[PDB]
Amino acid sequence: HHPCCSNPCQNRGECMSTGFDQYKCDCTRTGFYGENCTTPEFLTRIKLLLKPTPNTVHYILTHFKGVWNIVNNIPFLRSLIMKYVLTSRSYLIDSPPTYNVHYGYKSWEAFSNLSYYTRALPPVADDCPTPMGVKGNKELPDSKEVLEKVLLRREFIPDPQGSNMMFAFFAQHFTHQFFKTDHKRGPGFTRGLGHGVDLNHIYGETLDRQHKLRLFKDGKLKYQVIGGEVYPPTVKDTQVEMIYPPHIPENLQFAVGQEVFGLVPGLMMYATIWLREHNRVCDILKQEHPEWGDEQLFQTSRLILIGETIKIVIEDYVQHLSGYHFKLKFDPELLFNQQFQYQNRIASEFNTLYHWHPLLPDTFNIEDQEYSFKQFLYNNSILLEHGLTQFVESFTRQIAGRVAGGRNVPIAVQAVAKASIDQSREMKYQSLNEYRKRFSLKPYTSFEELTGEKEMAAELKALYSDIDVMELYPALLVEKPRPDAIFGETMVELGAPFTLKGLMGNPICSPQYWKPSTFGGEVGFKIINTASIQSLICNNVKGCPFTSFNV
Amino acid sequence: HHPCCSNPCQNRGECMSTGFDQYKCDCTRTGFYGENCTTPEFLTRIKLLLKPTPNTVHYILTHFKGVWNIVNNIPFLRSLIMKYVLTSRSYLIDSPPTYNVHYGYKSWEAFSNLSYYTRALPPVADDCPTPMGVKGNKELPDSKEVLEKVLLRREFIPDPQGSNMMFAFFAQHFTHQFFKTDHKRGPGFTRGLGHGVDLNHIYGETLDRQHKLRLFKDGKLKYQVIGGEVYPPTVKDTQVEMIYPPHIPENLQFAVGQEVFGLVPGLMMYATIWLREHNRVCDILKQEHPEWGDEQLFQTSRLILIGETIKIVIEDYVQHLSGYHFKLKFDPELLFNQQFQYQNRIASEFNTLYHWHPLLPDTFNIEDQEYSFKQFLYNNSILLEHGLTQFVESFTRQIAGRVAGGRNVPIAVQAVAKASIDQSREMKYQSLNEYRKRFSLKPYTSFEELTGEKEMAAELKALYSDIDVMELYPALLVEKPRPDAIFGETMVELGAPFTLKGLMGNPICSPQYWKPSTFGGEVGFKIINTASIQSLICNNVKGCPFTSFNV
Ligand code: COH
Ligand code: COH
Ligand SMILES: */O=C(/[C])[N][C]1[C](O[C]2[C]([C][O])O[C](*)[C]([N]C([C])=O)[C]2[O])O[C]([C][O])[C](O[C]2O[C]([C][O])[C]([O])[C]([O])[C]2[O])[C]1[O]
Ligand SMILES: *[C@@H]1O[C@H](CO)[C@@H](O[C@@H]2O[C@H](CO)[C@@H](O)[C@H](O)[C@H]2NC(C)=O)[C@H](O)[C@H]1NC(C)=O
Ligand SMILES: *[C@@H]1O[C@H](CO)[C@@H](O[C@@H]2O[C@H](CO)[C@@H](O)[C@H](O)[C@H]2NC(C)=O)[C@H](O)[C@H]1NC(C)=O
Ligand SMILES: CCCCCCCCO[C@@H]1O[C@H](CO)[C@@H](O)[C@H](O)[C@H]1O
Ligand SMILES: *[C@@H]1O[C@H](CO)[C@@H](O)[C@H](O)[C@H]1NC(C)=O
Ligand SMILES: *[C@@H]1O[C@H](CO)[C@@H](O)[C@H](O)[C@H]1NC(C)=O
Ligand SMILES: *[C@@H]1O[C@H](CO)[C@@H](O)[C@H](O)[C@H]1NC(C)=O
Ligand SMILES: C[C@H](COCCO)OCO
Ligand SMILES: C[C@H](COCCO)OCO
Repeated sequence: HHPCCSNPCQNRGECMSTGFDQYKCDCTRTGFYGENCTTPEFLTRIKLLLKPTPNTVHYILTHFKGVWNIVNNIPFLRSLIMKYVLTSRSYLIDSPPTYNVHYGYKSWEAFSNLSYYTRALPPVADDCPTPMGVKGNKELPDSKEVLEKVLLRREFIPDPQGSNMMFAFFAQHFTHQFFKTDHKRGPGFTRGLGHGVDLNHIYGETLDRQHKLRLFKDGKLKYQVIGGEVYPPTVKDTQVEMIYPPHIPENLQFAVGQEVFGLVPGLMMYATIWLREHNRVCDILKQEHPEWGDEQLFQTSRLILIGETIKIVIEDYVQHLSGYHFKLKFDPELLFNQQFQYQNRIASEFNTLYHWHPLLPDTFNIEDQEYSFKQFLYNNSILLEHGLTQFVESFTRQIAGRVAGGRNVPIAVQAVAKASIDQSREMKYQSLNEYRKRFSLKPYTSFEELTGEKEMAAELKALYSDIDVMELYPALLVEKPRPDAIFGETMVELGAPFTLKGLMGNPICSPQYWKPSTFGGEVGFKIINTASIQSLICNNVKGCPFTSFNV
Repeated sequence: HHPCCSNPCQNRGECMSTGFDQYKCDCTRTGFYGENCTTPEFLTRIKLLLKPTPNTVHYILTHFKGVWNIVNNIPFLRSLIMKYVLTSRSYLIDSPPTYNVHYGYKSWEAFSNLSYYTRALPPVADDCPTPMGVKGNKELPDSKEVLEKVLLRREFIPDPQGSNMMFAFFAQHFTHQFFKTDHKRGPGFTRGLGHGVDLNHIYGETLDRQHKLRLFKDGKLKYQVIGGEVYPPTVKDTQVEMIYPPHIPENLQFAVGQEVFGLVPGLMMYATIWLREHNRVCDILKQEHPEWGDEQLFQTSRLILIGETIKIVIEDYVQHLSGYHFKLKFDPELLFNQQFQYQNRIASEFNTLYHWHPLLPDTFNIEDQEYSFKQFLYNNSILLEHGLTQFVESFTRQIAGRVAGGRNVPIAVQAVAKASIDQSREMKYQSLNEYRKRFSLKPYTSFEELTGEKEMAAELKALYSDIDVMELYPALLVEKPRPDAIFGETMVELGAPFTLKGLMGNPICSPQYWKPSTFGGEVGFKIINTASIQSLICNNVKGCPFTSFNV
């Protein structure tokens, strides 16, 4: 078998076979040397001694509220700290990207072919004696058994951070522009060839689809008016393909950028909000530029919405998730004197870690109704019936489920959770502890350490035998959460670098794009730099209801 | 008409219309302010004071040969200066890219759509009152008159820098992997979606084509043996489509990565040399790695050949063109502590400036034969008749034509030269002086200043009337050359940033790729770092004839 099966190279050293039974570690620029890249250089020694752990930094960022209140109001300091946040997270991501599901070594194919998700760790080689390389049993435990024993919800566990359904559906809507797995090809393939925040879930992945969605007057997107309210146009009207069961009535077959967004009225809520926002920004730009044509209105509005999206994701969405007292800032200028690559390739593991199934409630509570999954799925009539204002008011008040801490996956989506496990295995993912090392975390030394409790840990112990072959995805959902938090350490330490890299990597953050003229002048630039989840709702939903990502 | 038609914003300020008759300039980070971005900040004043002209720096780099001999032998010093060369040129190229033929403003469409060449300057708006904006006559002069008066060769003018046919065919072969105009869409579109040095002209642009060219044993490319010599395989054998006239026999339809390389036996010469090189590197890698399969052998060989190509282009090809006594260095590590974007998008103007028609001789002289263009075109029998060794010996000794200085386009390709002019106009290129300003050069203030002589200048004056509406492409070919040089200032000052960006922007130059393990270990890595045009020929051409890019 492949001599690198055991993953012998540490500290980001790269493993290469040098014969049938021999390997060589390439320790270049790792800060370590020796056979397995485990002997630290002197400066590396010092650095390691001084480095606080991720849990320590998390403690600091979530305490001393008085101090952060001062820091937050000293722009120089706020900028200083945010600069540090951006730069330290980014170093963990290979950019230009490297591996993918078919290439455990760098290749022009893996670099150039955008149909692949990229990989933060190379796959376990096909001929390794065990699924995780050399450790563990010949087969991993039955995925249904892992699912039933430690993932399925017994009783709803609410998020102690107060995340609500506005949050849950924003997470789903936002991330499905770049997690678009191409199941015709396989789980390691994506249909999202822009690999980031291009808002294809609003505008369409292809030019053909975009043009069917556009009005070609005033830069705007097509729409329909039902009971005096603006909604996306129909499939019949646009000839845009959408996934809908055959029985859905014509006028409820809403057509939007992302073909799966008819699946859940919570997605169509945001689809409708962002469609209205696009047209609103068209109106503003036309006021500023009576001389502009439809094409420039459309394109400039799209760039503005991309900026608004990134703004909201950082200052509302990530802000909420982080639990930090420090106020995060979206400010491309902070990187202009830093080394940083304005590009991004979506990693398969980023997709996997974002399978936040436990967020989903047992029922969807709108106004005085409590809809089951069966009632809610593919049912845009609920959106029409209640209207956006009531959707916002209701989802803002409904709490979502805790993601870490175990046993909180709703049985309604059990097949999705099992598939997350099965697909990780098909894609030959390395173990939890290999991923922890890859992101500079200490490997767990026991199952009890992983979960922080005894019952689930004993079940995992009997299932997996060795903590070093525990899998990434189930581990994320059973991990001991941070104190009163929605996530554990692994989720945050992998998720944050992928996220900040996907946001800041966008060309609109680069110096030649980040200027008022890109956005039609100071008026457009201001729309981006003042964007918030509250103003998005206030501008586009009748009655300007209060909203936020916490109950 | 568009109020930015006059190109009012200077110093890279960005022009935006603000009503039908008004514009505003965005002076962000230009170092200037004021209505047209012409008022310098104080720092800017200081910089412009201590900034030597490109002609001054050229003088320094092409004199004091004894001093440069010292410098070239002090690795620290050589590195410092090469680092400066790389970084100063870099800043002139927008990366991530901005405009294209259809977008004179930034847009997601121009950013994301790889089928376009990008644009260093936006196109002149469709409704401008003159072709160059507002200056000049309502129509540009007849392109036939420009061609006949100042571009067509009377007597052959040899390159005083001594460039030979090995050089001219290397230029064509190398650049045609990323200048691949998609004529069914238009001159502003490319089929080269890799936008750089990906060696698609050897391996094919698509996976389907690559797989048809590959042997699938030992990592190798398919080949044929004729009279004991290795050549590319046939169209019949591979089912690879190639462009050939109907009268070419089956056995002479060589199939290579780039569909057009059957056009010219000098291109097939290099195609054969590089195919041999790939298979040679496969043999070396297999010796190092008896455990590797075909796929990894093939992929790793490709990365090595990409590295070899960049190495040769910098240290032999650009070295020769430059005329510098300073010894240029291919060393990705020079950029690792610098701000630099590892990506590239091919500019239309980079394609246009590379239409080095005047390089071509009146006849192609191999052994004791002198082939006409009609005899030479599409005639791979010439290659088989003389063999590669004789091709190399002959083309190494045949001098090429001077590109700048005027009246040196061979009549055989007059239609190609006229097309360069016409297609620049179709793509609505701004004027020579706009491009000069765009690349920090002083606008020419007369036709005489442009040409350095009186006769062609007075022709051009009669044709164009105003030096500020002189066109870029014909100006490159008539420009006053540097002393005894192949090119004038404009060609170099535009071509060098585009070139160094296209070379260093490659992912193999990034720190996660530039490691021996990427290239199968220290032996594979050393192939890149010791590559040269001479070694490429020595290893792959019977007899190891001497070669270089000068006669
Ligand atoms: C982030 C939060 C989130 C939420 C709230 C959510 C809510 C819901 C929901 C009802 C509200 C339903 C019925 C589903 C059901 C599904 N989800 Co999610 N999903 C979420 C994150 C994801 C991600 C990430 C993917 C994978 C994307 C890909 O590759 O297509 C996904 C994929 C799926 C798939 C495709 C299965 C596959 O193998 O790719 C189904 C089915 N789902 N999910
Ligand atoms: C750099 C030197 C160079 C040389 C030596 C050279 C040598 C020769 C040669 C005989 C040896 C012949 C018969 C031609 C003839 C042609 N050249 Co060149 N070409 C060169 C650089 C280019 C470039 C660059 C293009 C545009 C490429 C595109 O968009 O495909 C080009 C395009 C062409 C075209 C198509 C026109 C177009 O609009 O693309 C023809 C025909 N030609 N050339
Ligand atoms: O789509 C999949 C999973 N496989 C395709 C393959 O797809 C390529 C993927 C995976 O290799 O990588 C990225 C490539 N994208 C680009 C832009 O290069 C994809 O093309 O493409 C192969 C070749 O096109 C397909 O294999 C073909 O081979 C046979 C011909 O000998 C056919 O009979 C096959 O059915 C198929 O057409 C492969 O299916
Ligand atoms: C490099 O890593 C290998 C593991 O892949 C080390 O070999 C192991 O060493 C431990 C402790 O010394 C033993 O318990 C194992 O039995 C060894 N396994 C194998 C497969 O050899 C090796 O010692 C490391 N090299 C260095 C210099 O530390
Ligand atoms: C890149 O842009 C080109 C030019 O707009 C696109 O080509 C057009 O595609 C539409 C359908 O989407 C066709 O109807 C036109 O015939 C095409 N025009 C030309 C000039 O070729 C191309 O689709 C775009 N590429 C992507 C990936 O969107
Ligand atoms: C919705 C949960 C259905 C579980 C069906 C499979 C039961 C196997 O799971 C068992 O469930 C018990 C009850 O929570 C636990 O006490 C055990 O630790 C667990 O192993
Ligand atoms: C869809 O929602 C409506 C309420 O708008 C509800 O009455 C209906 O039963 C739902 N449909 C299904 C199939 O559950
Ligand atoms: C700016 O340039 C325009 C040319 O369009 C010129 O008319 C005007 O005087 C300039 N303004 C200043 C302040 O120099
Ligand atoms: C092709 O080249 C051969 C020499 O190899 C020459 O004899 C022949 O005439 C050429 N063909 C044409 C059409 O000129
Ligand atoms: C999962 C990740 C957590 O970030 C929180 C701290 O940055 O954010 C969402 O993408
Ligand atoms: C035209 C340009 C000149 O380069 C010389 C660098 O000093 O090179 C093209 O690759």
